[PDB]
Amino acid sequence: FDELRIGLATADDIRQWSHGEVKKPETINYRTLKPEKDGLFCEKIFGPTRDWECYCGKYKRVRFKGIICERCGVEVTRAKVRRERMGHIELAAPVTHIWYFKGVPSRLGYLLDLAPKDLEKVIYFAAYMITFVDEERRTRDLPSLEAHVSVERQQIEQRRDSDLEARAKKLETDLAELEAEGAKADVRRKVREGAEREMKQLRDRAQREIDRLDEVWNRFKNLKVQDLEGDELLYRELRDRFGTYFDGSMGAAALQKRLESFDLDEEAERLREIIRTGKGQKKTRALKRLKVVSAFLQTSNSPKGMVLDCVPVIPPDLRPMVQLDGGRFATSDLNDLYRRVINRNNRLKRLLDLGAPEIIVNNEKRMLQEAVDALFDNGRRGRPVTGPGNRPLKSLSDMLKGKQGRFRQNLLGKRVDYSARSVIVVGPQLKLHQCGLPKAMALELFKPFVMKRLVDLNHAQNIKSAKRMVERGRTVVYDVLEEVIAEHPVLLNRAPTLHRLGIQAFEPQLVEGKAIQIHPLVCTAFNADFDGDQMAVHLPLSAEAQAEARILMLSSNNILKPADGRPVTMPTQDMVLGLFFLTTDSEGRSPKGEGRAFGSSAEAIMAFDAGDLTLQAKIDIRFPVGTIPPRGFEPPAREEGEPEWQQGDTFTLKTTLGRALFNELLPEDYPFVDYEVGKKQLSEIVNDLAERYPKVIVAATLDNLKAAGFFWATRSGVTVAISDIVVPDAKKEIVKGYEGQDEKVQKQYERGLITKEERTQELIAIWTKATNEVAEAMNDNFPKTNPVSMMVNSGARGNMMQMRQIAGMRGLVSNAKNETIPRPIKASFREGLSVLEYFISTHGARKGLADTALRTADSGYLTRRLVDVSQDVIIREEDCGTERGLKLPIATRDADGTLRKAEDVETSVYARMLAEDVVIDGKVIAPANVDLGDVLIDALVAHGVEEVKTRSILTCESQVGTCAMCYGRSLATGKLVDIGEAVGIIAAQSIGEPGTQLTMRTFHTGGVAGDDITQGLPRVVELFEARTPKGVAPISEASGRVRIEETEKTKKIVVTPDDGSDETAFPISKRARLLVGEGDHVEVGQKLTVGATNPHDVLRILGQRAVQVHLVGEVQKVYNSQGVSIHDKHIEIIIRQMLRRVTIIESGDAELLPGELVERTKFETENRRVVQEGGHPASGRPQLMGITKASLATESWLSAASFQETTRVLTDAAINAKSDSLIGLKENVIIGKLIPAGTGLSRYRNIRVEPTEEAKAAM
DNA sequence: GAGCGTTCAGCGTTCGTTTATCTCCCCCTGGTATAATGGGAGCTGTCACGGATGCA
DNA sequence: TGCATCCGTGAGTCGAGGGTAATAACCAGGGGGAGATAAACGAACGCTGAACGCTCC
Ligand SMILES: [Mg+2]
Ligand SMILES: [Zn+2]
Ligand SMILES: [Zn+2]
Repeated sequence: FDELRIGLATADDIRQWSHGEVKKPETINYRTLKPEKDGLFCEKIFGPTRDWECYCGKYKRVRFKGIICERCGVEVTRAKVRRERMGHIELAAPVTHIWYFKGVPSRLGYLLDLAPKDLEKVIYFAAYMITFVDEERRTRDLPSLEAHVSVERQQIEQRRDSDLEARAKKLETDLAELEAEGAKADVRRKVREGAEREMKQLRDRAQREIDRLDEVWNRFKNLKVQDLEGDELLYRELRDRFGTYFDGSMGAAALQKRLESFDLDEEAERLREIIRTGKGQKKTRALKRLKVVSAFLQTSNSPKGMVLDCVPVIPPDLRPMVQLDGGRFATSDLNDLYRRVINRNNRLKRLLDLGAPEIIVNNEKRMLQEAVDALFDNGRRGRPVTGPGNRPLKSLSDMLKGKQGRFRQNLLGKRVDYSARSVIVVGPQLKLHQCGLPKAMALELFKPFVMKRLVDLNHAQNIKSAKRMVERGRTVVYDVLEEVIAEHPVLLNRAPTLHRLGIQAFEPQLVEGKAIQIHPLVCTAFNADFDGDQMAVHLPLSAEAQAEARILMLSSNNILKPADGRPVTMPTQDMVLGLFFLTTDSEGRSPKGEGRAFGSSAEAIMAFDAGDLTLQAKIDIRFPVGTIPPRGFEPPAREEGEPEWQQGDTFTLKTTLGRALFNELLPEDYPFVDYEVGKKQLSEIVNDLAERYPKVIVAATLDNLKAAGFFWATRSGVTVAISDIVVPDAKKEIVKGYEGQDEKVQKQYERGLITKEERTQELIAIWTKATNEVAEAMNDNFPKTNPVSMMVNSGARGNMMQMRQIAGMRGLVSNAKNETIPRPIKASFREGLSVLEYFISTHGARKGLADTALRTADSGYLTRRLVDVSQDVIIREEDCGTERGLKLPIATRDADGTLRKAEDVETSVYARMLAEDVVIDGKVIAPANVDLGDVLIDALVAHGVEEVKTRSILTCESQVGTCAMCYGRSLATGKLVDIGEAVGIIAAQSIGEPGTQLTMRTFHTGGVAGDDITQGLPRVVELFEARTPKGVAPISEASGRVRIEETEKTKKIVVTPDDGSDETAFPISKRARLLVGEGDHVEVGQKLTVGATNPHDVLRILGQRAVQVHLVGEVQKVYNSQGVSIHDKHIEIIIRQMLRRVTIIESGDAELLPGELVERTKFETENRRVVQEGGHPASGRPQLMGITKASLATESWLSAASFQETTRVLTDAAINAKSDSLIGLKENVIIGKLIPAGTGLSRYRNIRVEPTEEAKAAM
């Protein structure tokens, strides 16, 4: 397995594969149910239906295999061969592949200079083509053919003379005869009028005969090849009057002749000349055409593969005529489609054999061509072959396409054995690395292991007897089962699996019932609540696989989210509420026994048990040896004339008993914490522990926090009641005052002084102010000790506006299609809405449910496309060779006489390693090649340096993937990233995981469309696809004087650049709403108006570094608007992938095509060779292209095919004949090989293990 | 030797065998002699994006 | 050269489950495999005892 070469299969190649030929539409005898002879399913060609049995019944036995029975010709072998062996159909008349024509023009290519409308006419028997002309003959014998037409021309003139003479005589005779009789007044005039009408008809006929004769002669003189000829009658006149000079034909046979006579090298030369000297769209037509035709000359394969002579047939097992229970049958649709082409081909042979006309044979050839088209791609032309009428028939390409196609349903994602499923429940008594596994569930998973142990322990005699024992479920099995599951991990998994913490290994543990017990800390990583949520269970089998589940995927080595290095295994609903009550100051209750001194922390618990002391009360408490005091307590000490070291001996401390209890959970070396804990400070110490302490201590401490948190949440006494939710007393008055304020506007609208649209905007603003005022009144009313406020202030769950609409008024509600009602909701859910208030509220509620389902769909699509472009980024080098970094602002917005750090320093500059040292006083503070952390960043801001240059993923110069140093330290582990990690897949998941969480839109459009640029997930998708924004704001090229022209038709902005350079004229919309002053200076980087900057022009003018800054900054503001935090390295990896290619312009010396994407590294190599060759280098300019476009233009056709396009990529790969080297990730999942990422690397997988000599010496 | 005692023997003597004849329905093909001479028929509304393809 | 049009592609995740319709119709001939009765050999038996030995008077 080294390369998956693909190309065009020629006619001889198809015959070579075949082990026979299908000659009938027969499938199976209706009575015996056995395959027929020389039809579909035939055993002579495909293989024997039963193992080693032939068709006639001779040679049934297994002995004489590998022979051919002389009776029926069946070769005895295994029945499985039917899945491999394939046949072929011979076609009487050639047909043309539906793929290579009838598609996009990058695959058909205009290889013959014919329009698709032209092709439709010729191959479907509606117009002729002149496949060949004897242009030399025509010149040599020209006077003879000229002599024949000239004498032929004479005859019409002689005939015209006589008919006209008779016409002249006829007019003279009838007028004269009538006038002698004189029967009426005007006999001569009426008949002469009739007579001249007859002359006109004869004269008109004379025009038809001469002009038709003229028309047939002039088509001779334009008898160039590939000339379509629409009029069938005219062709017959050409053909009958003269043969042996022009050769004409119809259909796919004509095309085959044209490709035979093609001289493709000369066509390429003339196409190159047009590219060398051409203008307008004429150059582009030659440019696209060059792409297809050049591929044919370089490749050995001939173009004749377009027109197939023999149709291969799928092996019978892949299109099964399976018996169905109940005596019915089940057949695959390929049989029906294969039946039609066999039927129509067979009839064509009959029609050709006897003498038949052209009309009848053409219709059969037309139907044969249509039948083959339906087989390869049903529905690419007209109506599909519906068969039963209820549904389109499946087709060859239909199996290779879409979400349900072979690629995306049976090669990337398969169903698996040794797997299970069940609902999940919460078990608090578990440890972090433990899960409950139901008895019955585990028994069916571990059935092979239980059977092996049952035999060894002699409870079961043999393998079949062991099988029977477990199926019955005898008592002995359960004892054996607990023995075998121990120390054997199982991989839990929830269904959406957005990010890599979706799959986590656990140590199983048997539990009765039928629901998987799970650990409450790990819920948010799975995103699992306990409404009802089935979770799949997989079992790792081999020694390598289960080793991976213990080390890599365990649930205790995954404390930190890889997105931003934030804790994920301390959720907050109950635990955080408990700890908040436990560590809070007095006055939360009656602080009994406060302001006293206690002998030891034990004695305080004694006082608490008696009830004198309370848990939340300030007290003086002593402290045993070894407990570190606060960091600010280290300089001060007790009063003594001697030096003292209070850091690890006795010390009193002003605190509360609860804080003393809480600290005992933390490890002994940890300094004391004396403040109320909340949620933010709680997350901090878990993050602090993960940095400075080993992994085992972090996992153990969380369990202590879980137990203490749950215990005190019970004792905290949070509840809900009708008297707990207290409505603001002031509220009623506040609402009435606004109503009176409102009503004057209503009054002054009745008199017509204000338009309704202006009134709606002014009322919404008035109501919005009202909601804030009643919120403030309510916030003041509530006491800090009540339940509802306590569980929001603590950060447990909920938000302020949610609490507002339970007690205070809900406020304005968004009407359908983003409008506001003028009459907001005045009642609270406690007070109970009215009927009409409830109806209007539904408009927003249902819309939110429908929209949320859509955002999941789009976020899933965004993640999938991101993964393709972001793969092939693997850490494959310890350290890069280079010095180029990126300059980031550590500190900004510094008020006068003080230094203020940057607001987003964590996501931006943390966990990066300095490209070069930093000197401010002439001395290095932070040396180079040191990753930045809390301590180092503090050093730099204290000394006052305002920027830093950190090495980063963009400027990495690694020939394969990215080095470890440029990526900097990872975030899920807090150490330098390991070699072989797949940073690419990690980055894609991190961007896509909070996509569902975004859900942001303009609150109200205001009645204007286009003023507000795309927000949220559409904006993210727009940024990553390189799409020009909906609201586009132009960019200044350089300095100069700018001014505005307010033309009536449309607005306009014209800027006169300084230094005499060429004028530049910018257009704008009529509602431009610009902001720059008139006749004033402009700079290079500013944007002229409000909107969203176009990423392409920022690349064009500013530079590659600037567009990197722009893209990372733009997408981050979407995320930071909500509250999610993604470290900039994750963004940077994807943006690195977009800038990789380069667009070549003026491709004279590089010798490849102009104006197509080419990767940067190949461009550099080709230029280096050409200057070595003496030729001047070809230029290139950087080009940014979307994640979709970047993914498709990859070297590996197999990975590209497994992406969105599965026809175009297959079609052009066949033309280009691209051998797929199998290096990569997606394509190594298709074949079943080991992915080059992590343990699959050459370096990690090839190691060897031997003991030491001292180990052998002992035993 | 008497009288009967075991056991090859080759030889008949038809019965053993498999192997040769010979009589029968599904299955395929061909043929009807007034005159008869261009389909029914099922649709249709997502959404954005882009690039080919037509045409003023 | 620009503007107008249509065509192709993609659009989440795991759960639950099995059947679809309609019009000249016949002798007439005749082939071709699928099931029904006498001839070639050798093996059970068959009396043929005959031809050998095994004990007994
Ligand atoms: Mg749920
Ligand atoms: Zn056979
Ligand atoms: Zn590097």
